[PDB]
Amino acid sequence: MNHIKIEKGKYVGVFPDNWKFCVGSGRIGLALQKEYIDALSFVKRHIDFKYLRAHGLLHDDVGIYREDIVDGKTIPFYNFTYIDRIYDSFLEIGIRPFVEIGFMPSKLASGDQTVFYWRGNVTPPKDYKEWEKLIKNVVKHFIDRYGEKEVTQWPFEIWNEPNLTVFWKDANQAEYFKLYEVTVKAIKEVNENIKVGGPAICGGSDYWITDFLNFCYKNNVPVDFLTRHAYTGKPPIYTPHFVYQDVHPIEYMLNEFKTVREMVKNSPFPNLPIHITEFNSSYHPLCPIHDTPFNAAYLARVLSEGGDYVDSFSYWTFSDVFEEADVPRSLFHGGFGLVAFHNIPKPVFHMFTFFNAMGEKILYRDDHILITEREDKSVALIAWNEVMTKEENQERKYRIEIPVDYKEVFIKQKLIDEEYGNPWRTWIQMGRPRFPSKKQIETLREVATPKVTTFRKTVENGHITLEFTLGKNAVTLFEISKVIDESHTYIGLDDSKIPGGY
Amino acid sequence: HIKIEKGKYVGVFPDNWKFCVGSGRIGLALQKEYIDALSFVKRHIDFKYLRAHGLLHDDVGIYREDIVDGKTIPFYNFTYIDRIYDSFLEIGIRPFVEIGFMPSKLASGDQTVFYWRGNVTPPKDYKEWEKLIKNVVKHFIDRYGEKEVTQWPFEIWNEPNLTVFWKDANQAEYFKLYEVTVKAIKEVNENIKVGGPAICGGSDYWITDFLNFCYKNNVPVDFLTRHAYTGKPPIYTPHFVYQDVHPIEYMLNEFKTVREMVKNSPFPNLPIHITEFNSSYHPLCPIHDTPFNAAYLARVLSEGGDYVDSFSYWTFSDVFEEADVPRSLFHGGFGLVAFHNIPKPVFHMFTFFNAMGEKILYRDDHILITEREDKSVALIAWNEVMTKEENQERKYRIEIPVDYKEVFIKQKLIDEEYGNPWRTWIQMGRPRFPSKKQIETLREVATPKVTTFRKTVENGHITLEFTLGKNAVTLFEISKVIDESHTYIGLDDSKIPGGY
Repeated sequence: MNHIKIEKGKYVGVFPDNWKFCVGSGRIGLALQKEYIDALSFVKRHIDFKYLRAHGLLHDDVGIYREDIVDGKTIPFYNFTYIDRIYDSFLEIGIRPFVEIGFMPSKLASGDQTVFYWRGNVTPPKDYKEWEKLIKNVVKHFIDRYGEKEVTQWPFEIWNEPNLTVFWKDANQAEYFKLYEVTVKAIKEVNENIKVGGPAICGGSDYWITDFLNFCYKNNVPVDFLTRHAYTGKPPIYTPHFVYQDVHPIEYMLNEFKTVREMVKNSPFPNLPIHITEFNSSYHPLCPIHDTPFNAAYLARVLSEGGDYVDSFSYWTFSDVFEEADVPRSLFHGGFGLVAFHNIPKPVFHMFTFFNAMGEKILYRDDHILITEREDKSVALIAWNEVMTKEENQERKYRIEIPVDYKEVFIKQKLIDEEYGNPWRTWIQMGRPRFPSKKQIETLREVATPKVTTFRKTVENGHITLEFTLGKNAVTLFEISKVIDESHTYIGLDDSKIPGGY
Repeated sequence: HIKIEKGKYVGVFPDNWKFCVGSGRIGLALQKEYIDALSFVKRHIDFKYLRAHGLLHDDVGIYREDIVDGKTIPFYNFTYIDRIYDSFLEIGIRPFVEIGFMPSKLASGDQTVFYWRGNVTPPKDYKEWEKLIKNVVKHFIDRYGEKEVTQWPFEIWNEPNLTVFWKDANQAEYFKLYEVTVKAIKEVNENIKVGGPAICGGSDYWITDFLNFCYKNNVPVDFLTRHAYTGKPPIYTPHFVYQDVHPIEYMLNEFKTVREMVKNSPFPNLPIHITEFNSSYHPLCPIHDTPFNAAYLARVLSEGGDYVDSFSYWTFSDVFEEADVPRSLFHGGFGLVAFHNIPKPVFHMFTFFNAMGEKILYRDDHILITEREDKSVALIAWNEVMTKEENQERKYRIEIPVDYKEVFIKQKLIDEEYGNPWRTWIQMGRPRFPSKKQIETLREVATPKVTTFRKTVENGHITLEFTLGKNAVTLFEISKVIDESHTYIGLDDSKIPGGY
């Protein structure tokens, strides 16, 4: 089935690089961890993410805000020891922070409500002039250490998911806007070329956008971009060890992108860049779907088309280095990361690297395949087949007619499915060891690769036809390119003369 | 002042000084900075063991609890500690396992210690704590094997004689905790050497109390542990802790009376492990950054090995959090190494002791001369100076017999002028959060002054004259030359432009 004839030198739209603009992370204090940095370098040797997005810049483990007690007065102290190391580490690797202002330092808090295992305080500041004092010092300290030309390339989003009460006392919307205003004017006081935005809402309360954008237009409050999150997980069941969840079809998320894009088109700021600062299928740090070939195939379409509606959409997260639900208890555990501990890539990691092959000129695209032309001649395509139900329809066949100007064609294929690059399975086979040995870790590394296959096709009537079939939860990548045979420059080349039947 | 000797020895310089080093909480071992530092140290000082608090702290998260139906069953999460002891072994160093503190879920009370809120109470249910220790030990053998883990010493708790580290300082209760813990470990593998009680100075009755308690009934003990500082009662400050200090002879004699106590105790050959030692005992005391502390502490490396099997400098680096997060590059943290792998003077003092052979030619309060198996000579001299109103310079004239005709001398000097990044940091403005180019300047100067000399040898001996400045340490290495110039035919430096 699925027949596709690509017409010689004809294009529909363009493939942008928005898909690699930013990733997500465990809280910024975890960037101190060797494992964190080892994983971040590994990712960055394979995907050129430009920005890194993480909670907890002002948590008390990074220890920025503290108080000194002179006489009877208390005085602010701004400790940059940890944040200097962390942001130094990023820039050395080549990734800037997408800065997320939050949460609230314990000694500025108004209440005792805290989210997560590491108890980030989510009450507003008990003194907004103290709050403004802290933001200002942080911002100019950044300018001093790193230079204005660089910090002006860092975006700042104000808080995280204020539409939820577990992320902002009473989900209070009047208060969030006051928090946003105090913060962004502090920032723009220090340098008004620094780009700010928000309101970083979860899905479900999209009216917050309209209220938020109206609030800014009304009261002359800067906003330079919009943010929101987007998961597809249906109500979960819990477990001391797991959170289990079903997910809407991937269409559901893409629909949200288009929806919020049109929401800002009817804003007073019809060109707000949109940054989807968090996206995944399931939204829990302990839900095993993140480990699965399914999740690669299910998210694949987001990379293929999400850039049509939003300027960025960052996958949460780049690594299982994470702590919102206590220290992971097993190598595979449901964590959000593209990479499990020991720099073991999950299916979804490889799916990301597949999109490195796409040129900008799109030859063809539908719900389950993208076909691009590179600037150099070449054609490259990615196809996916996510199968949600054990019922459903398990396989997907393609024949693709591809016109080529050359007589001799080289084809490379990379494939991941339940059989190839799925170390979760090999792990289950191992006995689901919670704390495996070096030798076990290394066999998992051996199998967490794509299957790579190469073909020579000497082509008929000026066109190649690719025939392949995707099994369940597979993603694949083909690169097609011109061969310049050099076998004639080998005088006396005869493979028949080599023992082995050749 | 004036020293001479001939072919004869006075003692043996053991490698005890390299035995173990202190560290921040093992939780901190996950930090890239920590591992970057431990690698840099271990590139220069072959330390064998590492001692740290916090093995059961909840940052590293070993002890957790799950609720099935109604009950609570334990859960032991090894993710972090596996990563940590993995990196230790990869670096080439093993842990002095210090059992502590108490996991919050197992704790009987509310009292904590440090910025990082380690619980200091006993277990609500000692049978549960027996479960915890044995499971952790078994996992260690499952992961690393018997032959390895049995090379790991186990120390129980830390400074129980103080209330801060063990509520009420209940010596009776601590004895109980020690008993349950020790034969748990031993039930898993009895060849695991265990010990205690890791108290600090000023309560040495605990020693033979503890020591006799273990002779009296059951309880096996394979070594003794104690800490050794010299800080006088301290002034406090929201940024600093300032302490004066007894002379170094204080703790060096504290070592000796502790050896005596065990020479007279039920275990006359009990090994002794000073698991912490420094001058001042606070993480925010600038003394640790100074040339003084290097010269003040040299003598512990010279003689302490004659009384104790080990004495671990608390700590190898400034990666520390007991007094919250350091607020300035130099802040008086304990570490041999400051952030960015910038060596403090004390570090260079440690690397000087690599040069010593085992055969001591001469030794006193302020020098140590040795011969190395290739029959070459080297010495370390120090000059600590506690006061402005003191003798400051300290002078040396040494005559050395040498069999050979041509000699080569290399000297490594550190004092207030050389190898002293603290001082350059003051010149720069005491920058709390230094730029990169400030860090690279600190590294350029945070190295000993190195100077070489060549001399012909007359009447089978040489003479070394040199003056230590205030708070100085220096190293001399004396070596045979085999001149090869005769084999350079046509050689003549005088034909080189440059007045040569």
